[PDB]
Amino acid sequence: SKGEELFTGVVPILVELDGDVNGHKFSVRGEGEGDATIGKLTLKFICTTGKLPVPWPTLVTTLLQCFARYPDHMKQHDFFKSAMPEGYVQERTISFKDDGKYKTRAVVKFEGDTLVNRIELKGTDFKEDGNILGHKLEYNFNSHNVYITATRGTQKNGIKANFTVRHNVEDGSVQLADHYQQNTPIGDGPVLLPDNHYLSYQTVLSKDPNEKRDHMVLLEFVTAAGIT
Repeated sequence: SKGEELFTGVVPILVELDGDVNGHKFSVRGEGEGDATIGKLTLKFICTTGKLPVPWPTLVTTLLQCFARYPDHMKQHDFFKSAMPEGYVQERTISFKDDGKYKTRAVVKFEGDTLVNRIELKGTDFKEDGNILGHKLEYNFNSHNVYITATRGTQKNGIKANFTVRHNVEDGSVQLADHYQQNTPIGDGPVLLPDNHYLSYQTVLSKDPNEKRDHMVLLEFVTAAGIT
């Protein structure tokens, strides 16, 4: 409700990811803006260590839920903003159906006027010619609901989420990626504990027609729902 105030207009965003997949080290950097009042993100990413060793779509979910639009009747259930300035840790296991897993840890917080997402990612046990290390995913995204639940302490008060992403494969098939999420507040200020509900995501991947670097332009539309 107080952190709510930080998102009344357009907010500039920085993103830094450092990764290791099956020993291949790599880095991503991105910037853009978010407008929680209309639930939109825009971001551009570059790979700063050379060739990206995993497909861009596999990173979309790792590379800002505080930018969801929560409808009026649901503002009490927005943990994400109620955790700002000061932020939250966002942890995930992303399991790929017949392939490796990513473990991710992010710090999401304000630094001055900028909202920062800094992430470590460890990827293990991928197949050399799977859909991931073999770069066989299509450059597009599908639509998914992120299911959120509360969780008190006895850590401290945070949330959990779960959901399954569906990656389109070259050959017409689908590559499932199951996500299991934990979010813990950085500070000790009051945060809001939500009833069960979900975030509906819609996502577009494109290119900048004038950019020679291997990159990704990500557009996200996010609205909270699932409570009348």
